[PDB]
Amino acid sequence: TKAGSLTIVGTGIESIGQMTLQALSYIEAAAKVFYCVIDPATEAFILTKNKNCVDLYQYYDNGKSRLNTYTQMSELMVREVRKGLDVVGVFAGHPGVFVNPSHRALAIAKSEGYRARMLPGVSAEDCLFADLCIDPSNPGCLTYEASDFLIRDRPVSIHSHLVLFQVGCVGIADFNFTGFDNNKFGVLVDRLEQEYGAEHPVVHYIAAMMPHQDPVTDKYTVAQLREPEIAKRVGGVSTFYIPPKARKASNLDIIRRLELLPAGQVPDKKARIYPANQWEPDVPEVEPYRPSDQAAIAQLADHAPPEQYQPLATSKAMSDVMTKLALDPKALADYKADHRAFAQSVPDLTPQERAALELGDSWAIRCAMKNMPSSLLDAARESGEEASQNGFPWVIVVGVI
Amino acid sequence: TKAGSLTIVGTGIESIGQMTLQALSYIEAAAKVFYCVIDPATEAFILTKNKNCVDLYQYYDNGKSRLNTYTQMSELMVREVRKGLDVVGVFAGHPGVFVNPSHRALAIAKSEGYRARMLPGVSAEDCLFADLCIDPSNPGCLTYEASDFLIRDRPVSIHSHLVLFQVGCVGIADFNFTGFDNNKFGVLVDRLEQEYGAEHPVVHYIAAMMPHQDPVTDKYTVAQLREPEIAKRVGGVSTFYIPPKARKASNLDIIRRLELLPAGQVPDKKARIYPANQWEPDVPEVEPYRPSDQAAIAQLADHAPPEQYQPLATSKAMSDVMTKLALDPKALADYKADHRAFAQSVPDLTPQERAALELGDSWAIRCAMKNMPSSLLDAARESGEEASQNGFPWVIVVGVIGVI
Ligand SMILES: C[S@@+](CC[C@H](N)C(=O)[O-])C[C@H]1O[C@@H](n2cnc3c(N)ncnc32)[C@H](O)[C@@H]1O
Ligand SMILES: C[S@@+](CC[C@H](N)C(=O)[O-])C[C@H]1O[C@@H](n2cnc3c(N)ncnc32)[C@H](O)[C@@H]1O
Repeated sequence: TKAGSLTIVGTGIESIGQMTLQALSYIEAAAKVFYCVIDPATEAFILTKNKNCVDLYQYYDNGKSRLNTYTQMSELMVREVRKGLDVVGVFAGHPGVFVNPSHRALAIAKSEGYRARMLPGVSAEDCLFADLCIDPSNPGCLTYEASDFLIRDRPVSIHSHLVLFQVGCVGIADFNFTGFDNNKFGVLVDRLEQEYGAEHPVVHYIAAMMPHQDPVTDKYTVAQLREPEIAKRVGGVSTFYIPPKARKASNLDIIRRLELLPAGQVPDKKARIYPANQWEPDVPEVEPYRPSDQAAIAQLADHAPPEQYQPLATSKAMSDVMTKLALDPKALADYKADHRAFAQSVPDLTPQERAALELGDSWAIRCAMKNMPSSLLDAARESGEEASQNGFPWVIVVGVI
Repeated sequence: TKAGSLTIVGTGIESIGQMTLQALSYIEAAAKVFYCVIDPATEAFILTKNKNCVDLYQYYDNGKSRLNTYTQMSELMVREVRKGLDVVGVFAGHPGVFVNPSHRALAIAKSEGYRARMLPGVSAEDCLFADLCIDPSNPGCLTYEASDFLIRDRPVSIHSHLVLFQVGCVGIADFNFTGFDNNKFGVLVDRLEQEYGAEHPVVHYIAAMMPHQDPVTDKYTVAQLREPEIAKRVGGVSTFYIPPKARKASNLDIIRRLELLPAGQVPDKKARIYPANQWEPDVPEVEPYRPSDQAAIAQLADHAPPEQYQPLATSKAMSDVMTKLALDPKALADYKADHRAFAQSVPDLTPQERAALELGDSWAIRCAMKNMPSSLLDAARESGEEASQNGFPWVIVVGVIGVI
């Protein structure tokens, strides 16, 4: 309903490959691209994909306040939005994770009535989970900016994951082309010593930024971070992962109210699902092949799909259109403008496929692309009111479930 | 050296478009693909990219324990790894975020001496930050699985973001094709009432799973979650976001030790950097264009890049090879095996480009791809240290920083 749009997208952390297909598609479709990325291969890639790019990094300077820079970056984007253009902003990682100017620009554009969207990307924390072989679900995850962690005295949980961004320049972090002096690093180490003890592990993590490099996953004690040669390794792309120090016990009241007792008691609080977190101090070895695991594996020989399983049964024409809607922003905009008129223009759809697309309905799309068996709908009819998507994947964190 | 590998990748949350370029490239290059995705368009897309796919979802069944299913899913992948094949596992979102079988399979493969890697993807939490317009950095973020949150009595912080996954089946969540019965949801609501009060907002979040659908971003009070017509909207793809109830003050000792002085007038604890979190209750309106913002904008007219700014200055041949290494897993494997032989096979590189690639050094690559000015290297050489990457982007969360 008004000309002009702002879409902010991420590149991910590792050069080129961690960009999403949709982020690429918006970069190619844009009238104007504004980017801020440290990696030159990623910068070069972006410039091959759009003819009208501006490097936002040129608005930093020595002794020029970051906030003034962020104001300038956002204003450069919003000015093009105001002139009626489809503008794309590009930042490293996930563009809304530990980033100032993306949020500012989107809020401004939205407040003046323009279309404004952030697209998610792969963050440094996403990379951390992948490279350290941890899951934030087990046993929960606290994530802070290191200076904020200190200044606001943010609480830690010794029973959960802790991730600290921006450990490489605690306190004042004035822009400087020839680098930070992390002269207040000891204030962070002090806090870590108070919370965890001098012998507790801290993992220095740096995701590889090129496809070929290995990640830095260096474990140190809190005490070792005081050594000058170790402290010097922590720079502007360093993140700290602090593993839990202990395992939290279960709450008897909740166990009862959730009916997890079979007139009997749960797994011991250290009776872990394989694999254990390898960074956790004094982590005991967990057996991957218990008798129950071996029995489950034995059943694979006799396995067939359950009668309620819904095999995919689609067509080239339908997969092509669903792919086009995900990868062509213009096609998506058109479809959202008028489901019918779009659905009518698509070649080679069956009547069901056309109808489902026209209708705007997840269930219709599912039926069009999956063979739904009688035993599923008979069970969905005999119990309840109407059928929908069910049978969800689900992480088990507590041993009982 | 040992034959066989396992790479586990994500699809992201929204159909197709949230898969990474590298996830796609590994799916295409794999000898065998094992996938577990709910979205049929994503399943169809995967099947068009590799000829040898297996749907892991078929190993679920009614009243069959999920742990047994996960054991089976892992074992199917690891069997093909032990046979010396390049195997790819595909799960929704980020394949290591709230997922059991990926971690099991990788840990087994790795313990038996096979190459094993997880590639990150876009999670439902990444989607949540983007759709709710929040930054986990401001003012920190706590993330839990809902049943674990309750059973282990995990702490909340009323001053930070809280994100809860799997709110649609609190407690026993046995597999059922016709869906969960969320009859213990009240146990979660009681906990939220105790921690936050009955009138505090909870945001029911469901990311759009078709490119065209819109996100669900519905704000309710904790009390409203007890209404049957509201509680029934919560399902298997629901996540809750609970915004902070208050702003935390600064610590005077830390202010001093970090030298964020003088006078005793740091920014007030509610003096926010624009924009404010719109979900936070009684959030005061923040001014986007303060006098200093207007002055910064006035300087745009006379702006030129500083002396130390490094323009990109590369070639078609160099951007091509760097792109190939990011997008072609075979090409990358060759390059890592022998930098020199790979770099000498590459057509049309200049001597420096060739040389930088032979070395495998971030800094050599940067010099080959950017024009480094004298002002920058004269500053590095005056220090007595070789130049490296500096001038990092940095989020400002504490308002005192940025005022200095
Ligand atoms: C201003 S933030 C930007 C984060 C980015 N938007 C993201 O999605 O992660 C900079 C901080 O992110 C983290 N970071 C950036 N690159 C990284 C890397 N290669 N490895 C580990 N952490 C990184 C560090 O904590 C760094 O100080
Ligand atoms: C087994 S987990 C898997 C998460 C996935 N690996 C990821 O990266 O987010 C399932 C939970 O993820 C969250 N989730 C999955 N799809 C979602 C969506 N479309 N919107 C919001 N949350 C979602 C919900 O909390 C759901 O209960």
